[PDB]
Amino acid sequence: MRIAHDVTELVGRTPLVQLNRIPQAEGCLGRIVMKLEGMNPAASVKDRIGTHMINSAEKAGLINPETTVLVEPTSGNTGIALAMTAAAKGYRLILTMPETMSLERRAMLKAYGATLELTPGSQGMKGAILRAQQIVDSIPGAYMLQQFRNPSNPEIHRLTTAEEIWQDTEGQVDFIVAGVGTGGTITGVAEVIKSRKPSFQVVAVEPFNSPVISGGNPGPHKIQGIGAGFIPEVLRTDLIDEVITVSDEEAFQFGRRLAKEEGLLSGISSGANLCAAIQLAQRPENEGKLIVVIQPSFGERYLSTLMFQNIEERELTL
Amino acid sequence: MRIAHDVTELVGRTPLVQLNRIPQAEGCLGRIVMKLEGMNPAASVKDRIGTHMINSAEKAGLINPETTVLVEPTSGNTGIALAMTAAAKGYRLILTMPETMSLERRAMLKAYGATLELTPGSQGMKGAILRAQQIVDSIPGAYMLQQFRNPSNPEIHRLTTAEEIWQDTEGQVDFIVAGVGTGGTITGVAEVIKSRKPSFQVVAVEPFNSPVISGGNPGPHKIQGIGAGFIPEVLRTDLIDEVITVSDEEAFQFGRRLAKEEGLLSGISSGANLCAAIQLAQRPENEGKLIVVIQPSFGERYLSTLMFQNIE
Ligand SMILES: *Cc1c(COP(=O)(O)O)cnc(C)c1O
Ligand SMILES: *Cc1c(COP(=O)(O)O)cnc(C)c1O
Repeated sequence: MRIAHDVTELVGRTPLVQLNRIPQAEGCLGRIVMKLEGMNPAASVKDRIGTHMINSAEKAGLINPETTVLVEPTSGNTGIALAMTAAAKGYRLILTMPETMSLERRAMLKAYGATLELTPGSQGMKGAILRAQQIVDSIPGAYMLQQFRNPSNPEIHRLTTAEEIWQDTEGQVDFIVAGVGTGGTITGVAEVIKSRKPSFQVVAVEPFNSPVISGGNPGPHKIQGIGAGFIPEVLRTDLIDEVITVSDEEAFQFGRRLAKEEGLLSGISSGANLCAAIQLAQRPENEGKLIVVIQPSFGERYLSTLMFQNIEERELTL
Repeated sequence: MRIAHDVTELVGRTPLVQLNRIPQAEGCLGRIVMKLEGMNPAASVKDRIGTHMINSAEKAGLINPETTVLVEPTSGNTGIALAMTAAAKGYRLILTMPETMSLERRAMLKAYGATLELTPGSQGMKGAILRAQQIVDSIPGAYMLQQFRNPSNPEIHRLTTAEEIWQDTEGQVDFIVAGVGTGGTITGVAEVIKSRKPSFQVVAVEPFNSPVISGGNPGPHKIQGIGAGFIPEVLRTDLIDEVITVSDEEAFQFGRRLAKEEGLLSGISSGANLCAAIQLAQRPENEGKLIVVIQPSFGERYLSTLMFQNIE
């Protein structure tokens, strides 16, 4: 009988889909397909690390539902993934965040029964991290996921994401194009596929306004999900063949085009990923080559984010 | 290579998941599992009919993306599904709705590039239907999908939803519990499975203040997605064994419990479905029986619509 024990067994195994209009309109020579991480149970790639970081820590005997309080600073999708996972497996979870985070995302975390603690909006993610550290020190048995440093983050991408790409393309994949958040996705795929296919190339994506992997300064940008303004510990920097930078407006416009010309409602990072993949596919040396690009999230979350953001902007003017 | 041509090929094939806390805490004797329609590409059961109603019409040679303007009087998940399908297959799509529609669902429809035609609030759904008819009659080749009347609606559920339930339970399924919106889901499942297993039982769900299938009067309610205030043409009332009515607050509460106790963020109609399933599963005669419950949508959409009306 095909009945899952709980929702955490339903993450990953996401499909590939070809693009029928955008690459053609852009005169692409390479072949672009999208991996739909938006089709995870809670609609983002995170679901893979939300589940595995906890599974890994359980399997190692570090954590237990009856005793361990989970803690993590997070203003993005990892919080949602952890909240779902914790509710499914019976964990108490505390998430810390800046007050600036969308009300929609706060309601999402609370809906899953996560405990929220807000931190000053000016202190950014830095205040959230410091507060998260206190809470772990305050609670015996407590455990910090540390998504940017946790080895089980790239591990799950090695074990699942990479194998799905390898199998579904039957070894034909020539490129991965992936925006870097924690860097877990691109790293796991790079580690596995480069070891089987040395010709396989790895293309990282980051905001133009925060071009840190390219060697520039960190900065404010609007590509939610990528570009944390430092180089994450879990990122295998040695495996990256190229970084492409994408403006906020490019990322947004290609997101609009994915929705309207392909029927793929996606977050802004999907638009960033595609933008970079388009440039890559236009290069003559890449004709006939198979480019896998990640859609990190379904776009409905981002849409309500933009809606609440617009409401707040109009009431804060003058 | 295992690569879909487009997103419409990624619809359905949704998983079953067991519940580990709610039925146990309610002293259930039957076994409850949820079918997660929230895992469709645009996060609702609708994706099946949005795609298939268009697909069926193409194979009948009635429509073509190059010439056909699609039209439907809908504000809800069907609109979203049709908009995704139209965008994926290259169709122009016009959706009509009263001007009293939630901006989140309007925003979603525009995100997919659907054309929206708003109708007066005073006219309700009837005004949207009438305007949709006028648009159709005005445009040569234009085609209305008519979700409540279209036979391809129950068809897709016969061909996919029912087969997935049958196969995934290896024929062991004893009950389907599903709220009725168009009634396509419950009808398609009933038709196929009752044919294969006469003992199999069909339990419909409707709102307490609109108990129309039970034989009552249409009224207002908060269970989004079900209870349209009439019996749809596509619903096969003859195949239903029992109707359970659920209140707004019961549906909402069980929705909350799905989120917090199972990690299954679901719409309010999932809460209503589960509520009915719990009562069913508490009956001694149903001990050990396998109850399949529809989760019609992922709950992010509904949570979002709630918050915007808390500002409106
Ligand atoms: C996590 C995430 C990324 C990047 O994924 P990593 O594995 O963390 O590099 C991109 N976009 C969105 C929306 C995300 O949630
Ligand atoms: C469609 C829908 C239902 C009922 O499905 P039908 O097949 O139309 O009966 C229930 N809830 C929600 C949220 C829906 O979108």
